[PDB]
Amino acid sequence: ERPSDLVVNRLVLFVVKGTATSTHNTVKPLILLEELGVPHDIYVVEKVSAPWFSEINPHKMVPAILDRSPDGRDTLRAWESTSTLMYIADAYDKDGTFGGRNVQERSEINNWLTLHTAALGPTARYWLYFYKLHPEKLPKTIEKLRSNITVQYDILERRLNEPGQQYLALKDRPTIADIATLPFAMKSTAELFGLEFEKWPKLQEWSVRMGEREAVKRAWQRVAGFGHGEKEYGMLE
Amino acid sequence: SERPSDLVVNRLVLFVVKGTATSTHNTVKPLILLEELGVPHDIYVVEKVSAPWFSEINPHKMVPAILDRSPDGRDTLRAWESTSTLMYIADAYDKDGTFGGRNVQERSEINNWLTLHTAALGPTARYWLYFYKLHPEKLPKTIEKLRSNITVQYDILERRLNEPGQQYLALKDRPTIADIATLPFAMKSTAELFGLEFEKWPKLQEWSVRMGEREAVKRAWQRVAGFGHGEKEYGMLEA
Repeated sequence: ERPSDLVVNRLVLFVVKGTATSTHNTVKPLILLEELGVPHDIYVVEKVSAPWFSEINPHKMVPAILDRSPDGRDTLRAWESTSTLMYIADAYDKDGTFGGRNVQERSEINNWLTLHTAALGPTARYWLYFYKLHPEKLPKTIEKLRSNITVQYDILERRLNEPGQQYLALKDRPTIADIATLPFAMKSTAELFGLEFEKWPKLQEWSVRMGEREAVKRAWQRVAGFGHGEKEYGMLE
Repeated sequence: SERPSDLVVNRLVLFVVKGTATSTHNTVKPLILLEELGVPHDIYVVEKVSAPWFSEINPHKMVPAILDRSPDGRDTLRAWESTSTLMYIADAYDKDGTFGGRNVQERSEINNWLTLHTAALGPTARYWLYFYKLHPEKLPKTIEKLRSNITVQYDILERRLNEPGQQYLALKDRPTIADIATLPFAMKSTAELFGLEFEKWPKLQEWSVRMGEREAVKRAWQRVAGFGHGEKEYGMLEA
């Protein structure tokens, strides 16, 4: 049931129409693609409920990836934003600049990547659901989720207060752990949650340091635009 | 913070708590992989996860956690979050990628199904359990929505295991860290806790039995239940 314009000649990143609250997961793989200069296409999904899309991601959410296998004879897929970061690092980051160069680096990268994937990420996702999408309003649930966000900010703040710890996983450079965390740990997102981001100064300084990277600027610029160009849905450009 | 005198890192040390019906569903995950690969390891039964010395290992103040020697033996490494403990054991000890994946194609699907548990199943189960038992007030509308999300997640796993020759979640041929991560939240006992009839997902049930029949899985479940009930209640157990 695949749309006619869906072809996989290179990495295809699946996104939706760009809004303030539709881009915080899709921007993650886009940042890493921009950091590594990976050739890729953008596919704007009209309906994530469409049967053809569930064959790619059974969880029926963006981001998702279709790409050629290393030998180029088969197609493979990545879904869940953390999984898209793990795939891009595996396939395209051969020097381990963002994925980690050894067991030691990867131990810490996986600690802070998994902490985001298991705690802040899902908590932020449930907060957004109950705050906007759920038919009924449940303030007690929304407040508890907001409370849990501040606990995760406290953990990140502690880490970034350790001597010479410029980034979450490694002291020297940002990794897929930092890319996964940034969209749910920046001033704009903090303000959406109704939090004063200045209460976590080292986390705020970290979010600014990440935001000054050219690949991060390019990612935020592009993700906002998807679906608002001459072509509303389907394969862009 | 000073570590307890009996905490030394001569090999992989897995941090657990005293074995109970409600304390083992995460700690069993790394233990299953350690048993599958025959990795040499010690067991440390943590009395108080609130202890400052333990927060220096895992800032999230939960088990499982790991301390281990670096490959070269110069440094001490750490792994925390159960999914991260599986990643670390696979990286350090699974040289043939028997559970970690042998190529980019295998690892793509392993990381999909692993992360589905880490990001969706695990947090949904944790929030259900929190609102059902731990939260001072009962919020049945929240609990019912989380229970609903569990059935959708069971539907996804069932769909995958209905695909021709798909015997395991990630790979057709063998179980991986994806299967190990998922098993405790997709088995009959857990389904009954959620108030669900597990027979509604027959291929998922068949998969849970297939995983449960593995010798390493049997050994893991026995050992996690026993920790802290031997000759030593807390601290480094004597293998």
